[PDB]
Amino acid sequence: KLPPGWEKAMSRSSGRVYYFNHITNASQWERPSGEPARVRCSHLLVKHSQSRRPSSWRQEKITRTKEEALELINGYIQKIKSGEEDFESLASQFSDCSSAKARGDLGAFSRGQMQKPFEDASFALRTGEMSGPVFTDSGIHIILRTE
Ligand SMILES: CN1CCN(C)C1=O
Ligand SMILES: [Cl-]
Repeated sequence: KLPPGWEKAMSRSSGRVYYFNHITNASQWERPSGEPARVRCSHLLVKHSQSRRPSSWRQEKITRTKEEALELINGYIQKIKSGEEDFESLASQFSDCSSAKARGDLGAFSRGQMQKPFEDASFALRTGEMSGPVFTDSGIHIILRTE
């Protein structure tokens, strides 16, 4: 029927159908279009008090709750999708990962090297696509597949 992971849904506020992917947490109005050994990705990470290491270059002690970290992630997605901000600008300014200094770029990788939810989401994205909120033991991610 549809590419790996997609299903049909119905909007509560409008009644119009849309499409949702349960591996990447992406959602969109348009019908999805149409595996390699390696992919290249960038990300933006927001940590919280239950993160495996609750600290980062922005903050020596990270105290925000998990629910608060999800609201921040949701707001960044809104501004990227409306075009008010670029994915690379927000990651340089607000990502709790050391890769912030490289506009979020993590380089290329294979199956076996990253935390499993991040890996499954990275390899189900198409080239140029962005994920929704993805959860690991580091925190909450937005993923952009560049190659
Ligand atoms: C093991 N790593 C490095 C960065 N990332 C998202 C991981 O899961
Ligand atoms: Cl592709």
